[PDB]
Amino acid sequence: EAEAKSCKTPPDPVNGMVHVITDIQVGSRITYSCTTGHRLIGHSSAECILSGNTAHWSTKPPICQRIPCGLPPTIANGDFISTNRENFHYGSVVTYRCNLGSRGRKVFELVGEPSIYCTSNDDQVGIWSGPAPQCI
Repeated sequence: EAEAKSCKTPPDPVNGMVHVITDIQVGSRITYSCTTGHRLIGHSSAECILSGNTAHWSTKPPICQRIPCGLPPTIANGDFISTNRENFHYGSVVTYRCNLGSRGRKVFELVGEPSIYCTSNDDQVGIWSGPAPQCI
């Protein structure tokens, strides 16, 4: 080189990997992304600007907030188990079931998708897969 000044290589932050496409120095542009299943904080798009002393990205180190998911759609009569209990965040899987008096008994049975898990399909909110399970 000779003179251009680089806005410092963007260090892979909270899970979100940076995409150093063109370069990193002045004029150069890249793109950040919190992989799959993660909300990107700040701005993915960035351009290496320069005030005078040192080159810096017009944006700022993008973060990555974990997509929070609430409780899974509880089916009538059907119970709830698995890892999930209260500390719901994302990905957590839950196994459905159905009443049985108190210790197993021919009284309603789970049918279809006996298990689900946290996911995303509308930003935050933390929408699961679907309340398909049903007692019969």
